[PDB]
Amino acid sequence: HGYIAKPEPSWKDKKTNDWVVEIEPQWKGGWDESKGDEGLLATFKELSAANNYKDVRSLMDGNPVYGEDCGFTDPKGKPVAPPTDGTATFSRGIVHAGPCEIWLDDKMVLQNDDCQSAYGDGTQETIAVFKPVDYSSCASGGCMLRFYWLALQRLDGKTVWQAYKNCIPLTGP
Amino acid sequence: HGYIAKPEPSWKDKKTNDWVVEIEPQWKGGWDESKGDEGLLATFKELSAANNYKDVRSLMDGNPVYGEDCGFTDPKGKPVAPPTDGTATFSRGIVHAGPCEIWLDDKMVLQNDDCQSAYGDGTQETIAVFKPVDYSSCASGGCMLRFYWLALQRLDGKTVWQAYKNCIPLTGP
Ligand SMILES: [Cu+2]
Ligand SMILES: [Cu+2]
Repeated sequence: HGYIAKPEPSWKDKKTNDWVVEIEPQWKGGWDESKGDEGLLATFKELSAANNYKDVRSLMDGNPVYGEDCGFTDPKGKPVAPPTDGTATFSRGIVHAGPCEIWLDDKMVLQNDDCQSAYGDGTQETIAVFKPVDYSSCASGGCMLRFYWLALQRLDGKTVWQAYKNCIPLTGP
Repeated sequence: HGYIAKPEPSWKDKKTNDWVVEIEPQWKGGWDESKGDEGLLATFKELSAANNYKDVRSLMDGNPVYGEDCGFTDPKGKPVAPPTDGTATFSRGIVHAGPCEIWLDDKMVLQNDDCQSAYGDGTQETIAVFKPVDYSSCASGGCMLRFYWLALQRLDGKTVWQAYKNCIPLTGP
């Protein structure tokens, strides 16, 4: 659960930290065998190479199983100035395994195969900070930050994928 | 397949009738279970209201799943004078169902839910003519015409959406 809090998104309705969708793993495999995050991430790594995976954005964009574009955030909201310290900040700590990435228009500016282990300490209470994030490519006149996170979890023995997506319009830098 | 031929477009590379993207339907539905172009249009109409649809431009602009702005046409191409007869002419007949629209800068000057039935006869050989089109709003010093068409078709039983986009720079009246 969670959303990018800085820079600050607008909301189609109200603020929520919920996932866009929660679905069965879209690639057949031994997901349910894993007792913990290490196993899930290993399965993801192998099965993604079996399924022509590139990145989370290429996986989700254009496929309605992953739910609506931009999730609960509003791409048409008033654009905000990005942070000046080369970061983005999450609304909470990252407590699920799985890959995440930040895009500024068509440029991927941050990516990790396991955002949980890279940007927080795995607890909810320590706020996750994404870094480095270079906003310098943001077109004058403005650009769209997009966050994508595919959380992998085994929920009482049954593995699910959750898709988290934010769109956050920025002013040019 | 096709492009607005009058007024005359310029091309990033070479003239092409092709679609910008071909994607699965972006709204989950009974596309494949319906019959004929009429079934595609009735599904589109009903799912439109489920998915907050306004118009084709609003669907496509700012969403990379619908591919690059202006498609294969060049917005930095040669400015051309608009037709004097209150029409735009396509490069061929229109042989796929679905909505299309013409814009002059931020003004929508023509929209139809099914360009196939409104502007041609369903065959490639009867040149489609869009009408009525009023070019009188074109700023002195120029405007940009934009054409948007979301084609709906079944390809060996599997429904796809295709995006066609043109931009054509016009001289001012
Ligand atoms: Cu969660
Ligand atoms: Cu075609």
